[PDB]
Amino acid sequence: PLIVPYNLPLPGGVVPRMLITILGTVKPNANRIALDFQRGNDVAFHFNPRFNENNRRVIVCNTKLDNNWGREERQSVFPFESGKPFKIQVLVEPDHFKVAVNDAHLLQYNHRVKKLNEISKLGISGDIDLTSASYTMI
Ligand SMILES: CO[C@@H]1[C@@H](n2cc(-c3cc(F)c(F)c(F)c3)nn2)[C@@H](O)[C@@H](CO)O[C@H]1C(=O)N(c1cc(Cl)cc(Cl)c1)[C@H]1CCCC[C@@H]1O
Repeated sequence: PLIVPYNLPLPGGVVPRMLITILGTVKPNANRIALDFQRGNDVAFHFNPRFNENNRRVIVCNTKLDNNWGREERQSVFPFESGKPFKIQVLVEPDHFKVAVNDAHLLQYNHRVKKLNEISKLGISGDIDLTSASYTMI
């Protein structure tokens, strides 16, 4: 177990077939979670569960380039619950990031940042108890 916020290095960046697993528990009164796949100051992929945006639960995904957020991709399917243990898996594929939560497919996010081998850090933040963050190649 680790204290959030936490940076996981991705040395040499990411590559297709790399599977990143984040295990934790959502805090009881959670408002937000974020994963930030970083290329320097750019965020190639921001994955952001919001537990109370205008009293709805939503997943927001985006990219930050030159310190500016781009066009959001939103999903209403919301597999997290306050207080419960979760597993987020991010599978890097040639054209997208694929996300599964608790072994169920959630979403795809097309690569906007093309330099996968420069996406060299994963920041983990928000209302969680972080158990582990690791990766392997499938
Ligand atoms: C709060 O800002 C968020 C960003 N955001 C979150 C976090 C964060 C930090 C943590 F430490 C953490 F633990 C955590 F879980 C999340 N950091 N940064 C991204 O989450 C971004 C992702 O697009 O959104 C921002 C956003 O809230 N807006 C927005 C604003 C602009 Cl300037 C530009 C666009 Cl494009 C959006 C909203 C505007 C009003 C209509 C809705 C819109 O969604």
